[PDB]
This record gives sequence, C-alpha cells and structure tokens, in this order.
Amino acid sequence: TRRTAFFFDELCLWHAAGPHALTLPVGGWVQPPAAAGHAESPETKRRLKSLLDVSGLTARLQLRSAPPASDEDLLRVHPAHYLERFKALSDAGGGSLGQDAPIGPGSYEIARLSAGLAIAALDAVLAGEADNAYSLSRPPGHHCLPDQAMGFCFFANIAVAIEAAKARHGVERVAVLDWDVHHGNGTQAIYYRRDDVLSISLHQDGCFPPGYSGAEDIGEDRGRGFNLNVPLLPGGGHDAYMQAMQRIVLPALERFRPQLIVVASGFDANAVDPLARMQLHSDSFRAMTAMVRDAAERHAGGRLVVVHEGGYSEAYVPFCGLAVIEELSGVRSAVRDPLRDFIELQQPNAAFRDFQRQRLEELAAQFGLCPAQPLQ
Amino acid sequence: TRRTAFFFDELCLWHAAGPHALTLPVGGWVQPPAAAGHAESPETKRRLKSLLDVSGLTARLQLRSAPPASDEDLLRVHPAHYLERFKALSDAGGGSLGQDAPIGPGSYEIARLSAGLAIAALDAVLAGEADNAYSLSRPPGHHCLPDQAMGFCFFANIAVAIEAAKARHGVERVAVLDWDVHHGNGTQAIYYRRDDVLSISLHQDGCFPPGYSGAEDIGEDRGRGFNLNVPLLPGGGHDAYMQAMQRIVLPALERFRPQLIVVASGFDANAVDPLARMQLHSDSFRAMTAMVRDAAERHAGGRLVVVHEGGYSEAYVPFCGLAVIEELSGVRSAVRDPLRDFIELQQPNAAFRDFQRQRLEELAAQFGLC
Amino acid sequence: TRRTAFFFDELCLWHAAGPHALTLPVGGWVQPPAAAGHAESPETKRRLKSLLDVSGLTARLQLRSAPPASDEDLLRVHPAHYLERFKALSDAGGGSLGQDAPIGPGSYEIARLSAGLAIAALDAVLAGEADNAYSLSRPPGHHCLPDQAMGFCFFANIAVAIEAAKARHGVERVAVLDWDVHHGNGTQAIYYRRDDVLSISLHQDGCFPPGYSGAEDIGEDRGRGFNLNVPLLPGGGHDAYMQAMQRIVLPALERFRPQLIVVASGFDANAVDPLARMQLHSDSFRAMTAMVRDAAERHAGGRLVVVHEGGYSEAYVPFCGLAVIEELSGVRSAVRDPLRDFIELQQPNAAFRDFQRQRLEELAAQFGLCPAQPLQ
Amino acid sequence: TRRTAFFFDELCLWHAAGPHALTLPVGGWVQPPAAAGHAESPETKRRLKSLLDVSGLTARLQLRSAPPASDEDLLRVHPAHYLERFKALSDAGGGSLGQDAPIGPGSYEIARLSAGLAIAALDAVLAGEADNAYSLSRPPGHHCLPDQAMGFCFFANIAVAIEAAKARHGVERVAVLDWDVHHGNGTQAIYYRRDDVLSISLHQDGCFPPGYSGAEDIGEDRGRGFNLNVPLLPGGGHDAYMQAMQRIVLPALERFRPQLIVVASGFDANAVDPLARMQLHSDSFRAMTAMVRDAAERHAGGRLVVVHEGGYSEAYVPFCGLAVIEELSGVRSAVRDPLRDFIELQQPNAAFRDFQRQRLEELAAQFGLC
Ligand SMILES: O=C(CCCCCCC(O)(O)C(F)(F)F)Nc1ccccc1
Ligand SMILES: O=C(CCCCCCC(O)(O)C(F)(F)F)Nc1ccccc1
Ligand SMILES: O=C(CCCCCCC(O)(O)C(F)(F)F)Nc1ccccc1
Ligand SMILES: O=C(CCCCCCC(O)(O)C(F)(F)F)Nc1ccccc1
Ligand SMILES: [K+]
Ligand SMILES: [K+]
Ligand SMILES: [K+]
Ligand SMILES: [K+]
Ligand SMILES: [K+]
Ligand SMILES: [K+]
Ligand SMILES: [K+]
Ligand SMILES: [K+]
Ligand SMILES: [Zn+2]
Ligand SMILES: [Zn+2]
Ligand SMILES: [Zn+2]
Ligand SMILES: [Zn+2]
Repeated sequence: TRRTAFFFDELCLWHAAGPHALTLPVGGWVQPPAAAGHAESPETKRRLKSLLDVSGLTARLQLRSAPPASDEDLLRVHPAHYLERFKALSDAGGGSLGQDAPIGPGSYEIARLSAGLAIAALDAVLAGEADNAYSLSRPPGHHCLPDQAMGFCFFANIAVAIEAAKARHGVERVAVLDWDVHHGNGTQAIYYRRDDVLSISLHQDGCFPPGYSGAEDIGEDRGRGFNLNVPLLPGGGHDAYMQAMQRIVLPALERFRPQLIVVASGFDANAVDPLARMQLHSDSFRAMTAMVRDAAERHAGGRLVVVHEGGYSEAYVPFCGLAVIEELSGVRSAVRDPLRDFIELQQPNAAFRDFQRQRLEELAAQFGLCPAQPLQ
Repeated sequence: TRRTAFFFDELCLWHAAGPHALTLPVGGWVQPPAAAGHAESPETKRRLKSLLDVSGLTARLQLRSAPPASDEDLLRVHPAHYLERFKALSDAGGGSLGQDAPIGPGSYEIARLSAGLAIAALDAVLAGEADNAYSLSRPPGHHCLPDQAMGFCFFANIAVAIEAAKARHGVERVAVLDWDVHHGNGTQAIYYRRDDVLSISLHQDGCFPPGYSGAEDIGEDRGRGFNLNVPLLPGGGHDAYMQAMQRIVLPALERFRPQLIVVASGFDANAVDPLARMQLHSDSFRAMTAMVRDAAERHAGGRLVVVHEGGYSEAYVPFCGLAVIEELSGVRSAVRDPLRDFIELQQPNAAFRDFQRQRLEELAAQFGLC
Repeated sequence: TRRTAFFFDELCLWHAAGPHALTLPVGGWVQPPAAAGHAESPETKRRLKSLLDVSGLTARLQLRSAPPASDEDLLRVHPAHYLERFKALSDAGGGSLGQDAPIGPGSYEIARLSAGLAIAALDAVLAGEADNAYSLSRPPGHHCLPDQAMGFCFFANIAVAIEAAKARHGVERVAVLDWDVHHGNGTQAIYYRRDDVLSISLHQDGCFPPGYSGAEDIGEDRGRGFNLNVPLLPGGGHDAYMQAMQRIVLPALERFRPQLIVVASGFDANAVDPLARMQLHSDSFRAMTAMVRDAAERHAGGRLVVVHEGGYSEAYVPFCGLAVIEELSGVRSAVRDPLRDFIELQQPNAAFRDFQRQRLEELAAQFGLCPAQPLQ
Repeated sequence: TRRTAFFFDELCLWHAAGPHALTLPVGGWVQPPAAAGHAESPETKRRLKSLLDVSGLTARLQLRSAPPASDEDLLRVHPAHYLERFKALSDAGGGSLGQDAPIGPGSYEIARLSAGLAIAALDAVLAGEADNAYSLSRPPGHHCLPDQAMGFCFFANIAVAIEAAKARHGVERVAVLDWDVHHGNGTQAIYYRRDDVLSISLHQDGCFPPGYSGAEDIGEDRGRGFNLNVPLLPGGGHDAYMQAMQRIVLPALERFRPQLIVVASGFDANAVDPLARMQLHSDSFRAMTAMVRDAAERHAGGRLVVVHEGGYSEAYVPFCGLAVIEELSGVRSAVRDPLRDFIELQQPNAAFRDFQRQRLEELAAQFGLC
C-alpha cells in the first residue's frame, strides 16, 4: 500500500482574525457574532484532524511537521516590504492586510508555518520520503498575490513551495489542479507567462473573485495554453465535476506530462458550504483524488501533493477531507458519510446536467483538447 | 404610510434542540460542535430583531405579541395524540419528534407560542388593526404535516392560522406564497384538494424534501389547479426568481383573486445559506415583497401577512428580513446591505439565465398562464 | 408603586473586542477560543435583557434610550487627544486602547452611547421623570481614568454623567456606591480631593487593580473623608456584604446626606463569577438595593440611579440583575433563582464570618463611623 | 530524565451533554446559551492537549491510549443494572443520569474509555513501563458512587483503576490525593472502611457537595484514620495549599508509606475558575506536583499517576495542566504563564493567611500529625 505523509501542525489552528460575521467585518450594520466568528475558522480544519484521529486514519499516515518558511523562501514570491508590513500589523494585534484578508495577533508567524508545511510536503514527495502527501496548510494560499493579500490568504503557499522545490530539486514540470470552488487567481497570475507550471482551476463561475469566469484567459506568450479555467455553472454537483475532470483536466495533464502534481484542495464545493453554491459530496472528492492520483502514477512516478485551501462547513468538510486522505493512502476507514445519500437526491436534473455537459464539450474544443484515453 | 404589525415574542428565541452539527445529530461520526449547534438556531432570528432595533425600524412598526395557540386552534390541524406525544417528549428534556425534527426541553410551549403569533397576525390584518403584518414565528411551520413533524417544524403554523381565520372571520379565498427555498410540503398536503386556498411554492428543485420537484402536482379534484410548484434550478438567483414571479406567481394570483395573501417567508434562498444553493440578495426579497404587496393591494384590500420560516445564515438573513419589513412598512432605514454589490457580480451568466427563463416559460404554459 | 426608568440601547450589545480567552489577549501561548471570546462579552448583558423581557418586567418599566454623549460632556473628564486617539483606533478596526482595555471596530461610537445612557439616567431622575433608574451602560466605566482606558472601560461613564448633571441641574452632593467586585479606581481618582462626591467602593481585597486594598486612602485635603474603600476578604459572601453595608456604607451615607445616589452595580461578586472569588447570590443584590433605595428615600427624595458595570457569568448575572430591577421597581416577577439555595450552603462558616465581621468593626472605627440607626 | 506516559484519546473530547448554561440545565428561566454550553465542556481538556502539542512537550512524553474499561473492571465498583440504565439512556440520546450528572448520545462508550485510560495508566506505572503517568480521563470520576452518578461523573474512574490494579498486580497500599477543589466523595465512600487506600481530599469548605466540610470524617473501623478531609476556607490560594501540603498531606503520606500514589487532579482551584472560589496559579500546581512526586520517590519507587478531574476555565486550565506535566516529566517548555504575576498580587493578605494557617495547625493536631 501507499505511504502518505500528513503535514500538520497544531499551531496552524491558532491563527484567528478579529470579529467577523461569516466574511463580513464586524462594525457598522454587522453585529458581532455570539459564537462563530470569521468563516475561515480553526474549527473546520480542527474537526478534520479530529475525525482522522478517531477513524484510525492518522495512525496509518506518516505524521510530519516542518520548520516555518524562511525569508529566503518567501522572498522568491513576495517583496521584503510586504513581509515587513505583514509582520508590523501582526505585532500590533492584527487588522486588515488586504481586501478580504484580515489577520490576528501573531498571524505572521503562523502564516510562515503554513507556507513551511507546503514547502516540506513537496520536498518529501520529491525526495522519495513518501509516495504522496497532504498538507493541512492554514492559513490558505491560492488567492494571494506577490504584493497583495486577498481572500483570506497572506502568502502564496503553493507558489512559494514550487519555487523552493525548483531551487532545491530542479523539477521542470509541475501541474497545479485547483478544485477549491473559488478561482485560483494567485497561482494563475504568478505562473501566467510560464510553461513550467500548468495551472488549472475548476471554480464556480463568478463566485470569487466576484464576476470572474476566465475561460478565455489561457496564459500568455511563453505560458499560452498553460493556464486553464473551467467556470462551472452555480448549482452543479457530482456530474459537472466528473465531466470537467474527464473532458478537460485529464487531457490537459496528459499533454503536459507533469513530473509532480499539486492539488489546491479546497472543500468549499461541498453541498452545504456557505461560500459557494455547488453540490459535491465526499465521494466526489474521493473520485477527483482517484483520478489525479492515477494521473500522478502515470506521469509523475506517483508524486502527488494535496494542499488544504478552503472549506467552510464545520459539519461536512471533515467527511470530504477524510475521503481524500483515504484515497491518497489506500486505507478505507469505517467512517460512513451521513449526508451522502441525501446529497445524491439533490443533484441537478438530467436537463441541467446535459446543459452543463454541452458547455464543457464546447470548452474542451475551445481549449483544443483531444479526447484521448489515459495511458503509460 | 402603511401600518405594519410586527408579531414577536422573546420566548420564541429560547427554543433549542440537542447538540447538532448543522443538521446532523451529534453522535457516531459527528463530533459535537465547539460552539455552533443546530442550523435552526435562535441566532438568525435574534439578529434580525437586533438589526430592526438598531436601524430604528422597530420604532415605526406596531409591536405586538399574542397568546399561545389554544388546543382548539391546534386541533383544527393536529390530532390530540400528536399534541400529547409532543408534550411528553418536551417534558422529558426533548429529543426526536420526527425525521429532521429535533426538540428541546419546553419546546412544546414555545411551538404553541410560535403558532399563536401566526394566528394573531392573520387576525390583526383581517380585523383592520394593521394594513399588513410580519410574524417572527420560531419554530417554523411549512413542512409540518397534521400527524408528522418534519424539517424543523412541529406545528403547521400557517395552516393553523388560516383555519382559525376561517372560523373567526369567514375569509373565502386565501393565497399562500412560499418563497422559503425548500418545498412547502405541509401547506401543499393540507390544502391539496381545496380551492379556497391557493398554495404556491417557489423552491430549489430537489432540495428538501430531497429529490422532490413537483411541477406536475397541481392539486386534485376540487383543488385541481390550486397548487403550483415552481422547481427552480440550483444556482439560480435574482433573475430566476423575478421571472418566476412575473410569469407564474402574479398571473396565478390574478386568476385566483385572493382576499388575503400569506407569505411563508424563508430567507434560505439567500446567496450564503448553507441549506440551499440559490443566489438571492436582500433586494430580491425586497422586490418579491413589493410584487406580492401590489397583488394584495389589487385583490385583497392590501391584506398581506408575512410569516418567517427558514434562513440559516446568521450574517445575512438579518439584511434580507429587514428589506422585507422596509417594503411592508414603506419605510427605508439607513441600513445598507454590505453584500449586495458582491452578490450581483456572482449571478448566473446570460446563457444560464436564458436556460432557466425558457423552462419557466414552458412551465407557465403547462399551468395555462400564458 | 415606583416608576423605574430602564435606559437601554441594543447597540451597546454590539461593542466587541478582538479575540481574547477570558481576559487574555489571543496570541503567543493563548489559543483563540472556539466560541466564547473576551469576558466582557455582549452575552451577559443580553441575557439580562432577555430575562427581563420573558419575566414580564420590561413591560412594567419605562423603557428609554438616549443620545450619545456629546464631545462637550466627554471633555469635562477626558482630553481632546484621548478622544482623537480612541476614535482613530476604533476607525482602524480596533486594538489596544490601554492595559486590559481592548476595543473593536466602531467601539468609539458605542462607548459614547454607553456614556450617554448614564448621563440621561441621572438627568431623568433629577428631572423627576422617574423615581429611579437602571442604565444598562456597556462598555463599563468605573476603572477609566481621564487620560487612560483600563479594565475594559474607555470613558468614565459615572463621572461624565455626574459632571453633566452638575452643569445642568446644580446638584451639590452625590454619593457613588460601587459594589462591582473590583475597585472603582476611576471614580476614586477623579473625586479624590472633592467633597461634593462621596465615593465608596466595596471590593475584593487585591482583586483589580491587582494587589490594591486601599482602606487607608480616604481622600485628601478638601476630599479627606469623602472616599471609603472596604477591602473584603476573598471568599466572602452574603454576610460580609451585609455587615459592610450596615457598619460602613449606611453610616457614611447618613453623614454625607446625598441629594442623589448612584450605584456602580457590577454583578461580579456573584458566587460563580470567573473574575472574582466572592459568594453573593441574587438575594444579596436584592438586599443591597433595598438598603440603598431606603437611604435614597430618606436623604435624596428617592433619587437613585443604578449603572451596570461588571458581571461575567452568562448563566447567573441575569438573575442578579433581575433582583436589582425588581427591588427598584417594587415589582416581583415569577422568576425563581435556581442557584439561590445551593449558594446559601456554600457560604463562609461561622469562624470565617466572625473573622470578617471583626475586621469590618475595626475598619468602621478607623473611619470614625458612628453606629447610628437610619432616620428621616 | 523521567519517563512520563500521557494517556489520551481524542474520543474522550467527544462526550457532550444537552444544553446547559454553566451547570444549569436549559429550561424554565434558564435561556439556552448562544455558544457556551455545559461547564464540563470538551474545550478545557482540548486546550490542554493543544498547548502540550504547541509547546513541544508532547514530543517528550510517552503517548499512549488504552482499550475501554471491560465490564469486569467496571463491575468491581458498579452494579450490572447501573451499566444497563446508563447505556439505555445513552442510546436514547442522553439526558439526566443523576443529580448534576447529565449525559449525551454515546456518553456510555466514552465514559468506558475514560475509565480505561485510568486503568491503563496505573497498570503502566506498576508494570514499570513509565516512571509516572498523566491520564486525560474525561468524563471525570471522583464524585461517582457505585450506584449513583453525580457531579458530572458517571464511573468511579480512580476506584475502578485501583481495584483493577489490586487484581492484576497485588499492590497493598495506595494513596489517593484529591486536589480537585471539590470534595472527593466517591473515593471517600468506597474506601471509607479500608486501610489499604488512604484517601485525602483538599477542598474548598462547603463547595461541592454543597455545605460539606468533613474534617471529622476520618474513616471507620478498619479504615479509621485512613481518610483525611482538609476543608480550606473559600478565597485561599497558594499559601493555604502549601500549608495544607506541608502540615497534613506530606506527614500523612509519610505515616502511610504508599506503594503507589494517585492524584485526582482537578484544576478548578485555579484563580479564575467559575465553579470554586480559590486562588491557585500554575506554579501552585507545579509545587503540589513536586511535593507529591518527592513523596512517591521516597515511598513508592517513584510510582505516581495523575488523573485529570475538574477544571472549568478554558483560558487558564491549560497552563495549570502544563505545569503538572512539566513537573512529572522533568522537562520545562518555553511556555510562560501570562496570569502568574497577576494572581500573585491577588493572594490573601497576611492576616487572612495567618487565620488559615492557624486552622491548619489545629487540624493537623486533630489528625495527630504534629
Ligand atoms: O470577499 C468575500 C468572500 C471571500 C471568499 C474567499 C474564498 C477563500 C478560499 O476558500 O478560496 C481560500 F482561499 F480560503 F481557500 N466576501 C465579502 C465581500 C465583500 C465584503 C464582505 C465580504
Ligand atoms: O435534515 C436535513 C435537511 C432539512 C432542511 C429543512 C429546511 C427547513 C425550512 O428551512 O424550510 C424551515 F422549515 F425551517 F423553514 N438534512 C439532513 C439531516 C440528516 C441526515 C441527512 C440530511
Ligand atoms: O487585568 C486583568 C483583569 C481585568 C478585570 C477588569 C474588571 C472590569 C470590571 O468588571 O470591574 C468592569 F469595569 F467591567 F466593570 N486580567 C489580566 C491581567 C494581565 C494580563 C491578562 C489579563
Ligand atoms: O451542579 C452544581 C455544582 C456541580 C459541581 C461539580 C464539580 C465536578 C468536579 O469538578 O469536581 C469533577 F467531578 F468534574 F471533577 N451546581 C448546581 C446545579 C444545578 C442547580 C444548582 C446548583
Ligand atoms: K479553483
Ligand atoms: K502557467
Ligand atoms: K417554497
Ligand atoms: K390548494
Ligand atoms: K467596587
Ligand atoms: K470624594
Ligand atoms: K478534593
Ligand atoms: K480509606
Ligand atoms: Zn475557496
Ligand atoms: Zn427552508
Ligand atoms: Zn468588576
Ligand atoms: Zn471539581
């Protein structure tokens, strides 16, 4: 069976912003919550860890921590003045580092650790210490720009990890598949003119950043054709994502021949997430993980890293994350998803499924993707 | 300007079930929440009340409470043994009254008060004490069957209120528009063979009850044509609802000529709700309220009652409920919805809007409302 | 029966600091709480309001709000630069205004409203609009110094209200009885050399400010003898407070002849409070209120204002506040205190009670207080 | 340095009662909390575990779990019908198992695991697998009687562990020092006529059970002199506990010559606990642990087990528990207690300290320990 490293540090669960109601800063007409604060709360990630423990999964993984990201690692993406400004605000008790990017006291150090876990997870897999890895990187990364925090992200975790991996191991082709329900704009921007990183984002059309679809943004010059956005219709579920995987993602990976696959794995496409309108269940995440693991085994010697991004349902994210880790490790626990059958009944009807399928067929043709089968 | 009665009692906010993570009972693989609890929490409804107070709107409403529903009122819909079972479980510290219907200690008395508020709101509007009314009825009602609690509902609040109103005032034609995002199966069942109550449900296709669409279920015998289900595609927002209102709801109300309109107003079609996948903002609820108020003014002498049902976003339901009450009262507060512009950017694209519009055109033709 | 004004505004319940675990700022070794934030949370005060509503008490009171305190009112106590600094920090999302004085976004406006309620409550009682009043003033006031926020207090609410009342009504003798369990250092400092305000603090010896007892601090020069501190031994309950009232407070009021009595009413001497070690129950607060109401009826034409200060037990403060309001209004609700009998059993034993009684006898003699009986 | 086993299972943190405001059942005049819940919450114990992890201390301990307590182990203390009643109530979604003993869904299995951890911790220390041990046993045990749950305790964890240890290893003299701030009435009752177990309770005079002091209850017949209660005055802190340890506890342990010391370690004597009125800081718990470890080294070959009982300050219990584990292990982390200096300033004054000291001198003389 497979050796799966689980990169985790309890301190990542200690990052916390000032009072928010969901994503709204408290103040003006927004009353402070009586309990549940900012949507990016420790509790989703903590409940995943707890379920991994009680299920017996954690005992079957290689549990690892890592040193925090060095200034050197961070400076490959971010300027010194960004680091200074972030640290100053963190030392002064927190506040607003960007639009939709609130920080708390000591968040700077915790963000460095989150980035460090992602760096170390790529390193372990490239070094052959594990077949694959899951990094519980909080705070998340995939919206962060080099000089602009956004969407709850303060460092560009995956980009920092990739640039570190290139410096240490000399990997030439990395694919980043971002199935967080929101657009991976940070990864897209950083690698937009680069052909050494294929960035693919599956996202709800127009969700975040708001109004962005992006199908026509395929990269430029050297990077032309090495960025793919799949703007799925709000309301879609299992079939929409499976069709996207089969018609766009897998053909794109086949042409690119990645030596390493990184997944920006948010769980906010789940059917009860407040921050998007998609209808995935735990078995959808399982199936996506199975597909990308297979692609990694065919092109990249099994080298796959999954980095935790979003997911805002305290109740349901634990089941979705568990499914991914079971699939990475090849270990099936006794956990049974209590919402699975219910979510199956809520799925788009045949007319809606056909409508989305036709759009994905059109998009695959627009990308110039050939419907080949998996081989090698 | 209009006189809007606001039926509220603080005790309705004291109803609470045992530990749940969202809708999942704690136990087995479901870890107890560190804070949260059950999705049907007091906090959504409390935060609406708080925002009404801080906005100053409460000062422009006619604030009212009401006695709890009498056994007589409850027994028009529910059997004595249902009342007994419910009370016994409530006295024993709570537990499971139905499928997805958990109760807490004393929930029985609080459910009677919730029903009482709905009864009193209809009565006030029919008596001419107010032009219209909003009832903050928690726990909710629109899924409850005569002998079966479901979907967090323990009495059929709107049905109890209607049967009480018919007994006291003799109203002949009532329309119930249910814009809670889930199917109003309780109201549908009770009035399914009746032509004195037109029941219309806008809901996300297949959301709750799970897998139910219902477009072909138009009522039977005497009630044939007096039930309309509009199963909207998941992911739809403002335009989907505006098209449903213009092509189906308003024409249906025009044909029926209601003497009273009741709205089963859940806010769970809002764009950040965990329990559905729709994309409404506060101005969508404002516009729906404006449309139904206009229909009430045309047919029912302005007689409109809005009864609070679902809505599970603590942050956003208050803004949506506020918009409804502003529209009922004709008073605009200083409150500005902080998510409005953001939600407008997230709406379905033109292709998706066209797809849904065509389905609504087809459905309107099915219903004979071209 | 009596006419009791209840000064309340829902917006006072919207003040909220950044993440704290009890009184500890989150950061370093202090993990963010999963639910319950700073000890000075809205929930204690909100649960009091809720219980007043469901009990039917609120319907028997004169429910009033008030305009926020003007700059003019605030400037009688606080400097312009303090107001500027406070507002700037409030507009920038909150943070630390002093030691143990954290603020949130918009806290400046809410603090002005809290001060406004206290101003208006004194005004109503002096104007004859009500016999007495209760002001649910959050955030609290009694630790705040003219140029230093402290102990969760940002304006000196009672002092601001008194200076406003002197300017508007020309009241000559005001007594402030502070039964919040912590020392009323703000009120003490402001009035320390003044004989127009008698400040009395009952407090747990050394609790907050930490290590302060203060029995020998009786005021200076013109104010000598017009400040009295009663440092009660930690662990004391009903008898300790009754003895303090009878041997010190009532004799001190009798000599002073107040024209108005203000109570700085914290409920944090209750038997389950985390922020002190005293053993009061709801009937202790009832009895203290009865004693001070009687003193107000004898000297001040019934003019009594109770201003809410501390109290950190979400479960129990509502019962204690309810008892005070019942006693002010002369209306007894159906509410029965579920902890009353239990707390009675926990009281100090006879030896401990005798030990504290003897100290209070000694302190009364040290203050030069004659054991006279109530008259007039 | 010392080998310290840390017995923990994540599932112990999943036990949860129905809605309570602190210790008050929700219902009647007690409003449901918006967040909080019952005082015996997972969060205190979870935050201790989290701080042990972030401090790096967990990496220097021998991390262990254990099987749940078998029926055989439980039945040495509790009757079969007690087990049956408890399980039935647990399977039915929870409720009230005793006076101040509420349970939740599945609490039965979780209580068995809590007891199992205590059993295994004693076993490991007696087997020489570790020099000493800390068991994070939730739910707690020290109030539980053989046939009566009380004070949030459902099995008599320490007693079950001791009777199991006597059956397996044949230990003849065990001392149980209970520094939870409340009276260890369960342990006291079970061992009241026994001289093979010395039970000592330090507690706030009259706290819980309410009104109980107990200085004169020294055991009976064969057990006369093998139970000692030290009812400390409410408001006491560091000096009161240090004087109790030096004048009563250590002399009592010297006379008894324990072959094993078990500590019922609640942290609810801490200075910010809602459920008592005492003024300890983390260094008080450190010092108590140092003193009892030294006694264990002198008489019991170092064999010391600390079993977690109470402690209701989410913010402060983690620092107190950390100090105990540092002292057991001989490892000092980088953690600095942020309340330590503040709590030192709040301590009883000299007159009050002298008053309590004199009472302890008198009590030591009563016990014949001058
Ligand atoms: O902007 C937002 C939503 C932010 C959503 C970020 C998603 C983050 C993420 O899950 O992908 C991940 F990065 F965490 F992974 N709300 C508003 C807008 C305007 C005003 C208030 C609130
Ligand atoms: O119970 C649900 C969904 C219940 C949704 C009820 C909606 C109620 C309502 O808003 O319309 C109103 F009535 F409140 F208004 N899911 C589960 C639970 C357990 C297991 C699987 C799925
Ligand atoms: O200083 C404190 C406790 C503050 C207590 C203020 C009491 C406020 C009050 O109730 O009287 C009233 F004003 F609210 F009414 N804790 C520490 C110390 C150091 C480090 C962290 C925490
Ligand atoms: O129940 C209580 C106090 C219970 C205290 C139990 C302490 C348990 C413990 O810490 O020692 C340990 F066992 F957990 F360790 N009060 C009420 C409740 C209802 C009505 C009145 C008073
Ligand atoms: K994405
Ligand atoms: K690229
Ligand atoms: K509906
Ligand atoms: K009908
Ligand atoms: K005081
Ligand atoms: K003075
Ligand atoms: K004890
Ligand atoms: K004994
Ligand atoms: Zn996301
Ligand atoms: Zn609903
Ligand atoms: Zn205080
Ligand atoms: Zn205890």
